[PDB]
Amino acid sequence: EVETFAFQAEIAQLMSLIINTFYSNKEIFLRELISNSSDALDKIRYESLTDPSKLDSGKELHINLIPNKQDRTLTIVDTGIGMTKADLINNLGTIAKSGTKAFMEALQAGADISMIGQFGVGFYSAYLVAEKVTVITKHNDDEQYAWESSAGGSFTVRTDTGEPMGRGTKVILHLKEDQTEYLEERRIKEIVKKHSQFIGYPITLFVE
Ligand SMILES: CN1CCc2c3c(n(-c4ccc(C(N)=O)cc4)c2C1)CC(C)(C)CC3=O
Repeated sequence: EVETFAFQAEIAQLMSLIINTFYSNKEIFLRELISNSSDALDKIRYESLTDPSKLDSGKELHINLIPNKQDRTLTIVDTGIGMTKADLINNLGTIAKSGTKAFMEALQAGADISMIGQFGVGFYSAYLVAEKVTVITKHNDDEQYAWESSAGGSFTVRTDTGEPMGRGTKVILHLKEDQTEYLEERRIKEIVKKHSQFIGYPITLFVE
């Protein structure tokens, strides 16, 4: 079964601002998603120091970037801590409400969209380049789920039927028609070098 939910009003407002504002510096979406992955990998790494069995679902801590021109998707995969159903429906949304209000206030005060990560809502920068975002995730304490939203004020959550991940998150960006530059190897390498050169986990850019 597919469950449909309404985003918190502030989040729906944040997504409309990201989709409708004229802002050419869209490339920052990739550093924001890699930062989310890096924070999830730091979390499972730290948890594993007091409970080694937390790595039974996979010892490798890494990030993969996978472009697919046929499907017009850019996927960011990590073997981080993952997210539970509670994280997907409620917990992260609650945390995001306070950051969204502060970010929207900073934008009115003169800040720019690139500062989104300082408010802990950088995941939503995915909507600068994607018309739809699908998030597949598996946390050690829960089942594999698929979250999805094309904005418009709602999102869906379902148990995932696809290939089992072990542990971690996959963020699938269904790119907008005019944002296919983010499927090009040289363009992705350039962005990772500029904004994500010191991430402490191997970043592998897959080729087509
Ligand atoms: C600090 N941020 C707060 C808000 C937030 C959100 C989402 N993440 C999020 C995205 C990816 C990962 C990851 N790669 O493990 C973790 C959290 C975050 C993190 C996704 C989500 C689909 C649950 C939506 C969301 O609000």
